This record gives sequence, structure tokens and C-alpha cells, in this order.
Amino acid sequence: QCDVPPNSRFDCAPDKAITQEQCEARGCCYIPAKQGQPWCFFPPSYPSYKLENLSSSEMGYTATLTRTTPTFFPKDILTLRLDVMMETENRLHFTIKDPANRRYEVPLPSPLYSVEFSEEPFGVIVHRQLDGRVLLNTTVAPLFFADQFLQLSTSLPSQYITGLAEHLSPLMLSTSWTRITLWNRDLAPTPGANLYGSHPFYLALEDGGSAHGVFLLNSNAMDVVLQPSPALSWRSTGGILDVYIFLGPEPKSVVQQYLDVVGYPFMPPYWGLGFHLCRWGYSSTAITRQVVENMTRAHFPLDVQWNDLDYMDSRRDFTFNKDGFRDFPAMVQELHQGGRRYMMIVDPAISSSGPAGSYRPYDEGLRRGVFITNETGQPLIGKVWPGSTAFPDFTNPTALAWWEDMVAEFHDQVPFDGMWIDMNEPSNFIRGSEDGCPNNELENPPYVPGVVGGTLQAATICASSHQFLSTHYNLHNLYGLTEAIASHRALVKARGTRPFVISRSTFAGHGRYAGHWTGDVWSSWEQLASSVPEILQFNLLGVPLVGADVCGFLGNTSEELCVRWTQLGAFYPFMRNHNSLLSLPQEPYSFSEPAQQAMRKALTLRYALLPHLYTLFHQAHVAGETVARPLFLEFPKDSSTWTVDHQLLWGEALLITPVLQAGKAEVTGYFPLGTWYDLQTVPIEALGSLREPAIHSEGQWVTLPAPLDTINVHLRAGYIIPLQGPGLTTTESRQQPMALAVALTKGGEARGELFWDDGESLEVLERGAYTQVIFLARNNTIVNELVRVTSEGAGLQLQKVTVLGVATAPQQVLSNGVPVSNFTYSPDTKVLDICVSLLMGEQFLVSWC
Ligand SMILES: *[C@@H]1O[C@H](CO)[C@@H](O[C@@H]2O[C@H](CO)[C@@H](O[C@@H]3O[C@H](CO)[C@@H](O)[C@H](O)[C@@H]3O)[C@H](O)[C@H]2NC(C)=O)[C@H](O)[C@H]1NC(C)=O
Ligand SMILES: *[C@@H]1O[C@H](CO)[C@@H](O[C@@H]2O[C@H](CO)[C@@H](O[C@@H]3O[C@H](CO)[C@@H](O)[C@H](O)[C@@H]3O)[C@H](O)[C@H]2NC(C)=O)[C@H](O)[C@H]1NC(C)=O
Ligand SMILES: *[C@@H]1O[C@H](CO[C@@H]2O[C@@H](C)[C@@H](O)[C@@H](O)[C@@H]2O)[C@@H](O[C@@H]2O[C@H](CO)[C@@H](O)[C@H](O)[C@H]2NC(C)=O)[C@H](O)[C@H]1NC(C)=O
Ligand SMILES: *[C@@H]1O[C@H](CO[C@@H]2O[C@@H](C)[C@@H](O)[C@@H](O)[C@@H]2O)[C@@H](O[C@@H]2O[C@H](CO)[C@@H](O)[C@H](O)[C@H]2NC(C)=O)[C@H](O)[C@H]1NC(C)=O
Ligand SMILES: *[C@@H]1O[C@H](CO)[C@@H](O[C@@H]2O[C@H](CO)[C@@H](O)[C@H](O)[C@H]2NC(C)=O)[C@H](O)[C@H]1NC(C)=O
Ligand SMILES: CCCCC[C@]1(CO)NC[C@H](O)[C@@H](O)[C@@H]1O
Ligand SMILES: [Cl-]
Ligand SMILES: [Cl-]
Ligand SMILES: [Cl-]
Ligand SMILES: [Cl-]
Ligand SMILES: [Cl-]
Ligand SMILES: [Cl-]
Ligand SMILES: [Cl-]
Ligand SMILES: [Cl-]
Ligand SMILES: [Cl-]
Repeated sequence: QCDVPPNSRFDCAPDKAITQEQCEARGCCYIPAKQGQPWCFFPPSYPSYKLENLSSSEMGYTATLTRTTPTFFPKDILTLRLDVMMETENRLHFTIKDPANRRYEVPLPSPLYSVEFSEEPFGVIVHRQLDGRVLLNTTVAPLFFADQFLQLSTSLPSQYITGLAEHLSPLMLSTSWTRITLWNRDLAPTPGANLYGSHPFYLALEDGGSAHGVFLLNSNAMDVVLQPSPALSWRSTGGILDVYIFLGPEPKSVVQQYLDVVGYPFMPPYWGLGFHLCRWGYSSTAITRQVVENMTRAHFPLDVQWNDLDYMDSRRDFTFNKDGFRDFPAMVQELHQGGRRYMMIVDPAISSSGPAGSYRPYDEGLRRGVFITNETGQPLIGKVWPGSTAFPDFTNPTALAWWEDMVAEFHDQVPFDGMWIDMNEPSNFIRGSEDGCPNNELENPPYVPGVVGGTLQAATICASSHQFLSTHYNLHNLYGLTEAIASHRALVKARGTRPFVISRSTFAGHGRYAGHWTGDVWSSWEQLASSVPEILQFNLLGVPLVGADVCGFLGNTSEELCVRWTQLGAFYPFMRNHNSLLSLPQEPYSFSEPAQQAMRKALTLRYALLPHLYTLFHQAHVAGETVARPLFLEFPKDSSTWTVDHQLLWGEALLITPVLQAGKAEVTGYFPLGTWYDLQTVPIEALGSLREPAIHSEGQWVTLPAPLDTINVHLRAGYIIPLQGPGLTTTESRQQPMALAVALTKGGEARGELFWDDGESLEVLERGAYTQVIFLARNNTIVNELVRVTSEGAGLQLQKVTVLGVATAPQQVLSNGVPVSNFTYSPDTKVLDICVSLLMGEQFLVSWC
């Protein structure tokens, strides 16, 4: 009766350390491990819920779940309602609720699946129809459903699972008794800790390269426990079970299906894709001006200048000091005149200690009741940068209106172009509030997940504090998201163009409103390597605008690290070099000449690829694609890709293989079956100063030369990449002529596309205010296909076409039937470089033979 294989034992004492006698008193089995694995675990006979009165609606199924025997947790809910909705052929949805009490809910020719049910103990069983494989089986363990404790378990189809941000972890999560805690927390990224965001979604790989996704729409603090059987357990501290299963079958389709629910990523302004430079310690407008001066002097592109707490008056939002920032508005106006943009930090917490009538944001907040309140109904007061602070309630409609006003009013003073929203966990320098926290079940729940500090209050506000929609206990994981939403709306109203919001704390669906950076990472090799899986993870979760502080934030960077970090960083979708107050400088211009070359080259390449990167974001926005993706998302059927997370793809075509260790002059990367052209063979122009031509892989690891000044970038055969000429800003580069890089298959074919708009307007797709072109290479010709042409893309000039993998030197190269003025061919590299005078918006035919 206690004969359960070790790896299939489910913890019967997740709440406390337990003795044998107590374990058996709970009706559980006690077997000590031989070396983690629970000593106290459920027998197959442990009391669960029983399914009864299962019936058939038009949507799917409904049933009653009854528990006869109470668990060891208080306030078991003995009668539940089951609703199974078969929403699409790709998406199955089921809820388990209390029919007697409305509980907290997060405010949001055949199907590929089939569903069965176990009667006793109750379980939901989901099969993939095509191959009969069990994806979900909740029978593996008892269902717990108490007021402050939900537990739902399932078998997993393989050892390969990804998701459940935000943690410093490999892309593929360890199934060796791993406890993953989702509770937004201000902590410098470290393994085994709950970090800034919570995304209750996983993608699971199945033998053969199929995949499915599971999303649990629950914003309460939770643990997810993985075991090697393999299996998974959700343990939430409130709410309901609201489960979506996405059937794929392709990993890309899983992501797309998940984003159908949580929302497709927002479309950033083009300039957002440029280089961002920031640090804490630009303490004046004069110093800040020097940063732009020094970058321009040394031919480093810079699109956006940022400021941290420096700009503020006494570290308060919506103010500027009259010392080093007396002429703040003029500085920002000047940046605009140069064709650049400005970003500055904004905290959620509002200074409450000022004299009445002297600080409008607090005074208005007080008047309108925008703050999170405590037991007696007064604002909850914590400590942050300005000192004593109240925290806005972003679930309050009135709070949203107040936030819009503060942003609009401040924008009238200083025309910033976006918002960097930090500390939105929300972060608190003290535990709970200045007045401590009350003694109640929200503050001391029966189950506390493995959060750092061992309490839900650590580094945040009281769980039992009041918001418009609910207690903080339920809403905590949404705090950052709600601020993102609030900020997104505020910037739209204030500016009338696309918002640019970068947020620290995030939740499922965050990517629809804002981007993210991975927080206070150390300037270390370890942290540089870790950023790749982290960036990839966020793409899978539909937050494609993500990156890490290039060169690292905490500690002092080295020259070598900063070179490697910039090399890889240029391939973060969101690229910002940011630095801490006490750190040594790490701006590109602050290093030696050889190092500057390497960095200049990385920034040059990025700027060249912006038209491509922008098109990739367009795909994310309309079709729920990823921008930076792991090999396994592009090559699921090659199981060698499954554990690759130190390389990344941009879209389908561009494979980046970075050096992530000190003193390395080579890198070993994995190349899926196909031909991969070295991007070094494509001519790229720069403003300042700055190997096999092709890899023919059978699906194998390849060692590549990787000297200090090189980052390995390969273009997949059969793909056409659009490029644009150089500039120090996107204002400049968007005016430059364009080029094509054409990577021919052995069969002489290739396909590509370009999306183009004004780069900042709202409702571009709805209004049709864009140009969309497809490029096709076939039978020794390159043509364009006009999907849509408007004034926006009309005057785009194509002046250069580079063809990779041309076997023999041509005798004639024609453009629209006339010999071109100039072309070159390398017998060595197999590259045909053609000069042309064409318009992206007019049909052309380039040919050779
Ligand atoms: C979903 O998971 C449940 C629980 O893991 C599975 O049901 C369980 O299957 C085991 C092992 O296959 C059963 O034990 C076996 O019973 C048979 C018939 O009496 C016997 O011939 C075997 O020697 C073995 O002892 C167990 O009774 C059963 N437990 C429950 C709770 O029903 C189920 O297989 C999974 N469903 C699918 C479709 O994978
Ligand atoms: C809910 O939040 C409010 C603030 O919005 C809390 O009010 C605080 O109450 C404490 C005492 O209960 C006050 O401290 C007092 O300070 C004076 C000197 O200034 C001293 O004479 C007293 O001995 C006492 O230490 C505190 O000033 C006050 N905070 C503010 C900003 O007014 C309230 O306690 C919170 N409610 C609960 C039950 O948590
Ligand atoms: C399972 O259902 C039975 C019968 O429920 C009736 O028919 C259903 C389709 C639904 O429309 C119900 O509202 C109906 O009552 C339940 O047993 C009945 O309970 C009712 C109301 O308390 C009682 O008056 C009758 O005597 C019962 N009828 C029969 C034939 O048993 C039963 O409680 C349900 N099970 C659970 C655990 O919810
Ligand atoms: C990061 O470096 C600063 C400064 O480092 C010094 O100056 C650099 C140019 C380099 O040459 C270093 O080797 C020098 O040590 C560190 O701040 C120093 O801290 C020490 C000891 O705590 C203190 O005695 C010095 O006065 C500080 N130096 C100055 C001029 O401010 C800082 O500690 C380093 N940070 C970390 C975590 O490594
Ligand atoms: C921008 O560049 C200038 C010039 O390189 C920097 O100012 C110099 O800093 C050195 C110390 O390293 C001082 O000894 C000199 O007085 C400065 N030289 C000149 C020509 O002024 C400046 O620090 C840089 N500013 C920023 C913000 O990076
Ligand atoms: C406690 C020292 C770190 C504070 C650093 C800052 C100051 O605003 N707040 C946290 C952010 O993640 C950092 O990017 C930011 O520079
Ligand atoms: Cl014991
Ligand atoms: Cl007990
Ligand atoms: Cl509620
Ligand atoms: Cl693994
Ligand atoms: Cl403006
Ligand atoms: Cl309400
Ligand atoms: Cl292998
Ligand atoms: Cl290897
Ligand atoms: Cl390079």
C-alpha cells in the first residue's frame, strides 16, 4: 500500500517538518530516502475529491467534486464545481471553483486533444489525439482545495520543461525535486530565489519534437514542485484553479497559443530598438550632456539617454532638483534636436512626509484616495528612496486617472519619451509598513512558499493591505503589471505616439504593455552567460523586449567582460548599458582603442540589422512570434537543440554563438542540419574604425574561431535579411539606403520580408499606414513582392544586394534587364556583391548568370 517508486512520491508534509508518527497520523507513508525526495508521501489511497454528476454542455463538461475526508490544511472546501470548456481545437480550458462563494480571480476536423476523467480519486486526463500521448494526468496525486491552499499535480510527458519565470536558471528546468517560487521580490538575481516577476506558464517537450503549454491563471504566491518521475505540482496560496492547455503541436504554436490568451507583444517605437545608455551617478545635466558628446566623439551610436534617481529633487517622482538639473527641460529639448530620445526612472512609492500642499503627487493622491490602505483605512506607509512613502493602487480606476495626470503634467515640464518603472514588486526597504503588519491569516498563512526571507512581507508591503479589487495577498504578483498598464495608458495620452515602458516586476501578459530588464545583475562571466537563457525565457513568455544591463550592473566590469557583453548584448532585443552608483565607468568610450573597435563593430552591426529586428517585432505583434528564440523552438525535431541555451536565434535565420567565458579565443556551438553562412562575408559600413565562409552541418557541434574582437553570427540558408546604412541615431539611419543579404539554399532559393512604418505612430496596422514587402530568390533571380505599399515605405532605396552561396562567377549581372554598373565576386567566399538603384516599393528583377 506504501509501495510507491521513489521518484513518484508526492510530499504529504510540504507544510512542516514531520515525524513518522505524525506522518502516519495524516494517513501517509513514511519511508526515509536512502541519501529532495519526500520522506512523508501520499499512498495511492489517500482521500481526494470524488467526481459526481458529470454532464455535457455545448461548451464541454461540468461536474461536482466532493471531498469526504478533511486534509491537514484548515478550511478545506468540500464541494467544488468543475467546468471544462473546449474553446478551440488548440486550446482546452478548465476551472475548479467554490460554487458557494465567489473567490478571487485574476482580472484578464477535430481538436488536437481529448479529455477523460478519473472518478475516484478525481483527475483530469488530457491526451494528444494524433499519437495518444498523456500530456496532463491530475490523478497522480490528491487534489487539495482549501481557502489558502490549492494543490493540483500532473505527470509530465518528458524531463524537458521550460517556463515559470522569473528565476536565474537554465532554459530547461531541473526536475530533481526543484521548488520554484512565484512571488515578486526585489532581490539581485541569484539561483534558487524568487525574483522580480511571476509567470505561471510552462512549455513541455514531448519525444519527437511536439510540445504543449499549460497556464495556471493564478496570481497568488505559489510553489511549483518538479520531480523526476517526471511530474509537477502547483501549490497556490489562494484564488481558484484556472487552467489552460495549449496543444501546439509545434513549440512556436504553443507560444502563439499562450499569447492568444495573455496578449500579443506590443509594437515598440523603432528608436526603442537603438542603443540605450544609463547609469546611476550622472548627477548633472552637464555630465549627462557629456555622455552624448563622448559617445558622438568616438562614433558610437546612441538613440536614448537615460537618467536614474539623479534627476529628482530629494529622490521624489515628478520633480527635478535645481542644482545639477536646473536646466533639465532644455537638456531633453536638446536631445530631441539631435534626433535622440530621453528616458528617466520612475518609482511607484510616493513621498508622504512632505509639508501639506508642497508636493502635489501625494496631495492629489490623498485627495482622490489612490493609495493602498491599511486596517484603519489610512495609507500604508513604507520606506523607499524619498523616505516615508505611500504606494499607489493601480487596480483603482481613480489611481489610473491620477497617474495619467502626474505623467501628463510632468511631461509639460520635461518631454521624456518613455518611462523606466522600477521597484514595482512593490519594493519596500522595511518589512510590511512603518507600523508593522497585523496578526491575521493573510499575514501568517497556513502555507508559506519558499520565498526569500520566509515571509510574504519581506522587502514588500503587508499582505492584508487593501486595494480596490482585493487584498494585496491576491494582487501582489500583479502590482508591476498594473503599473505597466497604467504607465502605458499615461504615455499614450501624454504623447499621442507608441509608449515605451520598461518594467522590473512583471506577470503573465506583461509583454502586451511593456518590456523588461533582468535587474541588478553582477558584472561577472557567470551573469553574462546566465543572461542568454533569461532573455530566451522572456521571449517564450511573450515579453520580447527584454535584455540585461550590458557589462553588468553591480560590481566593476573588466575590459574583456564588457567587450564580450557588448558583443552578445547587441543581440538583446532591448539593449541598454546601465551601471551602479559605486561602479567604475563602463560606457563604450571609456575603454582602450582595441576594445572600442570591438564595441563600435557590435553597435554597427545592430544598427545595420534594425530593419530586420523591427520586422521580427512586427511578427511578434501580429502573430505572437518570438524575437530572440532558442534553437529548440526553430528545430524541435532535433533533440540535440533541447539543452542548447548559450546560443540564440533572431527569428528563423540568424544564429548567434557568443563567447561567455574569460580568456577564450574560440567557441563551440551547435549547428542544426543545413548551411550557415558567416555574416562576416556580408559587407557592412561603419562611421568609425572597426574562417570558413559557410558551415555545412549535418546537425553537429562546431568549433569556431572567436578572437576578442569577434562575435560569431551565422545566416541560415534560404533567408533574405534587409539592412540599412549607418547612423549614430535611428533618426539618421532610417534615412539611409538599404541592402539585402541573400543566403541561397543549394537549390538556389531564399525568402525574406520587410515591414516598415513611421516607427512611432499608433494604430498603424488598423489604418494600413505601412509598407510590407517580400523578397524571393529563385533560379538565379531576386524579385520583390509588394504585399502593401503606402507613402511610408515608398521612397525606400535599395542600393546593395549581397548573395551568399553562389557557386561560380557570373558573366553578366542585370538589374531590370540592364547590366549593373558594378558587381564583385569572390571565388573564395562564394559571395556576389551587386550595386543597384532600386526602390523597395517598386517591382524589380535582379538576375545573374
Ligand atoms: C493517470 O495516473 C493514474 C495514477 O498514476 C494512473 O492510474 C493508476 O495506474 C496504476 C499503474 O498503471 C494502477 O496500478 C496497476 O493496477 C493494475 C490493474 O489493477 C495492475 O494490473 C498493475 O499491476 C498496477 O498495480 C493504479 O490502479 C492506478 N491508480 C489509480 C489512482 O487509478 C493512470 O494510469 C494514469 N492514466 C493514464 C491514461 O495514463
Ligand atoms: C495605518 O497607517 C497610518 C498612517 O497612514 C498609521 O498612523 C500612524 O500611527 C502611529 C501610532 O499608531 C503614529 O506614531 C505616533 O507618532 C507620534 C509622534 O509623531 C508619537 O507621539 C506616538 O507615540 C506614536 O509613535 C504615526 O504618526 C502614524 N503615522 C502617520 C504618518 O500619521 C496607522 O498606525 C496605521 N494603522 C495600523 C493599525 O496599522
Ligand atoms: C447529483 O444530482 C442529484 C439530482 O439532482 C437533480 O438533477 C440535476 C440534473 C440538477 O438539475 C439538480 O438541481 C436536481 O436536484 C442530487 O440528488 C437530488 O438532490 C435534490 C436537491 O437537493 C433532491 O431534492 C433530490 O431528492 C435528489 N434527487 C435524486 C434523484 O437523487 C445529488 O445531490 C447530486 N450530487 C451531488 C453530490 O451534488
Ligand atoms: C570597484 O572599484 C572601486 C575603485 O577601485 C579603485 O580604482 C580603480 C580605477 C581600480 O584601479 C581599482 O583597483 C581601485 O581599487 C572600489 O572602490 C574602492 O574601494 C576600496 C576598498 O573598499 C577603497 O579603499 C577605495 O578608496 C575605493 N576606490 C575609490 C578610488 O573609490 C570598489 O570597491 C570596487 N567595487 C567592487 C565591489 O569590486
Ligand atoms: C567625457 O570625456 C572627457 C574627455 O575625455 C572626460 O573628461 C576628462 O576626464 C579626465 C579624467 O579621466 C580629467 O583628468 C580631464 O580633466 C578630462 N579631460 C578633458 C579633455 O576634459 C569626461 O570624464 C567624460 N565624461 C563622461 C560623462 O564620460
Ligand atoms: C540598492 C542599490 C541598487 C539601486 C539601483 C537602482 C536605483 O534606482 N534601483 C534598482 C534598479 O534595478 C537599478 O537599475 C537602479 O539603478
Ligand atoms: Cl521520527
Ligand atoms: Cl497534522
Ligand atoms: Cl476578493
Ligand atoms: Cl534537463
Ligand atoms: Cl515632445
Ligand atoms: Cl469592487
Ligand atoms: Cl548531442
Ligand atoms: Cl559539446
Ligand atoms: Cl564580429
